Amino acid sequence: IVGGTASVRGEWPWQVTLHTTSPTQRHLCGGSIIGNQWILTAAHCFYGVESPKILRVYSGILNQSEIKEDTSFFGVQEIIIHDQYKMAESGYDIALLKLETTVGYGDSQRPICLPSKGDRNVIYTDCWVTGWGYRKLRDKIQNTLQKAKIPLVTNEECQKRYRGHKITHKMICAGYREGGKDACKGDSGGPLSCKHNEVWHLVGITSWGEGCAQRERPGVYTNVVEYVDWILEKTQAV
Ligand SMILES: COC(=O)Nc1ccc(-c2cc([C@H](C[C@H]3CCCN(C(C)=O)C3)NC(=O)/C=C/c3cc(Cl)ccc3-n3cnnn3)nnc2Cl)cc1
Repeated sequence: IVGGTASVRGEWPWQVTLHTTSPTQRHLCGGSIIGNQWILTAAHCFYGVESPKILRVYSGILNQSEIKEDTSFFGVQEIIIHDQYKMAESGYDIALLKLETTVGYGDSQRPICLPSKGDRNVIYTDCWVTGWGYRKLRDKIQNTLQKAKIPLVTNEECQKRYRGHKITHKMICAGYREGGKDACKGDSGGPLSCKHNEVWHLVGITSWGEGCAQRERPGVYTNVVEYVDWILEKTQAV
């Protein structure tokens, strides 16, 4: 996160840190708890991930230093990638992780609500991007979960900023015209959380951008409201 501040413990209980154990264990991506055995993340996170057996999901974490050999985690049973996913820049950058065990909800870990299909028209005024990512292009993973309030940007305005790309309605952009606050390397997969009528909604999944927090270069997120039925299809399967 560029131009963000340290989070307080329990501020974002749906945020998880997805680790890989191959070749050595490290933070790979962010993710959001959306159900008791479901993590919603970005499909691009699994480039060269051949098996869910090398994945570890840590919930209820503020600081990466809370994670040692003896810290409990959730194993991943299945990685579900959207069928139309090719690359982050083309959209469909969404995936579900089906956990091996059930998440017990509490003050440190609980699910975030998906946006309402009816709320496709509502304008979110209080949106925050979170993660343990870099605070500039050439940096390292941050120990403390960072947060940054960012304004949403219209599709038309985002399309102007990304000449050469096709900014679809399955993407949602966020950023300041002057830059300074954004997601960066290590934040992808994580949430773009918007508070509307005292309830937080998972409005976006951190996906891509040209550099980090550059002026007139909004961050590009998967527009979660457009995948609610896809999510239900995979999580409510008979
Ligand atoms: C000790 O542990 C560690 O150091 N762990 C560690 C783990 C992963 C990384 C990491 C992650 C990423 C991921 C994609 C990759 C995610 C993992 C899988 N993958 C590939 C290519 O293997 C894609 N992208 C973002 O996080 C956000 C993009 C982004 C998003 C927005 Cl909205 C705006 C601007 C953005 N950006 C523009 N330019 N930069 N950002 N990219 N590079 C690196 Cl090196 C670095 C360190």
